[PDB]
This record gives sequence, C-alpha cells and structure tokens, in this order.
Amino acid sequence: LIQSEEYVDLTFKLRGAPIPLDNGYLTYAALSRICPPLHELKSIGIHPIAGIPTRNNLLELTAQSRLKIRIYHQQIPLIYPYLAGQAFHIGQNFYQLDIPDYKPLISSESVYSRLVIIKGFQDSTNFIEAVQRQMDNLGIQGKIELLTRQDGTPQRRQLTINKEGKQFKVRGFGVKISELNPEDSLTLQEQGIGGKRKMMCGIFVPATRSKEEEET
RNA sequence: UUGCUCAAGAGAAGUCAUUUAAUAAGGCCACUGUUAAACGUAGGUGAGUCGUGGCUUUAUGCC
Repeated sequence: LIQSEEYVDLTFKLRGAPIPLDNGYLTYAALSRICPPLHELKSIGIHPIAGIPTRNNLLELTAQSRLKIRIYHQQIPLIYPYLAGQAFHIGQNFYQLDIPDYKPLISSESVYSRLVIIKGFQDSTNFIEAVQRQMDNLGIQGKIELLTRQDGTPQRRQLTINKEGKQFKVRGFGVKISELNPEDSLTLQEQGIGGKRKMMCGIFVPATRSKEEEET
C-alpha cells in the first residue's frame, strides 16, 4: 500500500519475432549494444518478459508483452535517449521500442522472484541459508518459500551466457517470500536478492506472478 | 364351369457425316474537407530447468 520513491519501472512495449524463453544474455547484450551506458550501471534490473509460452524453449511476444526496467529515477536520463524510440536486434530479428511508461513500485506483503542466482550454492538448504544471510545483510525479516512444480520439488532454472565461443552454465532457484511488511517489501523489491540483476533474474514481483508460475 | 376352354405383334436396324460469332470501339473530361480553438486538472497488468566456467579474498557480485 506504499508506493516506493526513487525507484520506478520503465516499461517499453515490446514486439518482434518469437524470442527464446531464457533470453538473459541475449537481451542484455542487445541492450548493451544499443545503450553503452547500460553496461556500467549498478542498481538496475530488467524484468522477465511477460508473454505466453510457445513450442520448443521459445517465447512469443504479445501486445501485452513489454520490456520493463527497474532503475533509480534519477538515472533514467542516462539510458532514456538510447532506448526510447530506438530498435534492438536479437539474433537476426529487429525489435522496436516506443515511448516508455513509468510504473511506481508498489508494496506487497508477499513478493515473488522467478529466479535467484547465488554463486556456489546449488542445494536447497545452502541456497536457503544464503538467502537468509543476504536478508541479514540488508536487514529484511521474512519467511522464504521455494516455488514448486506439479511434483512439489523446488524449482531450478538455468541461465546461459554465450560469452565468446564458449557457452556458460549458471543456475539458480525461484523463491517466494512473504511476511515482509510494506517498508521491507519495498526495500527488497528495489534492492533485489542474489546476483545477475540485469540478467533477467533476481528481481522481485508480487505473489500473483508466483501463483501464475506455479500453474505452469 | 362364363361367345367360354388354348392363344408372345414377334425377330433386326448408329440420326449420321461437315461448319471460327467473327470482325471495331479511351468512362471520358472539372473539383482544397474552407474558417476558429489553452487539457483542463486526477480511471492499471498473463509464467523455464536441473550439480561452477573467465575476473573478483571463500566471501559477494561482474561477464
């Protein structure tokens, strides 16, 4: 019920060819090529693209699919002229961005993260204690829950970094966090958890997305 | 047993051979969608895969 200040969500309407579901490095590299200043930013995160799943491991862009960027509101003039109205290419297809819209950062009792990556922690217990430690670093109190598939197993996801010729394997979990109160909820949403925040992972969304991801 | 009782109009046959509905034609010439305005002030979101790889002190984050 509290709208966070100093942090907004720059949302660009996204359209183009069907896109891989594990975009990650693809989208980040395309934006970096379009926007050189995006590489050197620190407290910025890119939202997972919202669109229905298509065949293979691809993702199809809808009219409701939009590229959303979480950024300090004073740092917008550093990336706005490079992104607003410009076009970026993923592979061989051209994708166009229009004038973005600003969305305030709303507080929620229960927040959700698609994907949390912590270096060197692969098992569930070590991952959970690592996220507890990360909460302790930023002073947030809450209960950690892990998203589960239809079988109840904790969910794992993989991030593919195609740096140079070799391709890289970086993996993490998808958590659901509640019992946060609005102030700490906003603090967690702005700061995020884990690493690879610009890498389409580590950011937090309300728990409606948590249930939606739990569906499929 | 009925002006009745019985009682095949039956056998066979190509409507055939040949013929351009053809020669010619502009839906054409003309048209302003003219003229005027303070944004005043308050309407929201749909979804994967599975056991360390180049930097960085394990840390913890970058590619």
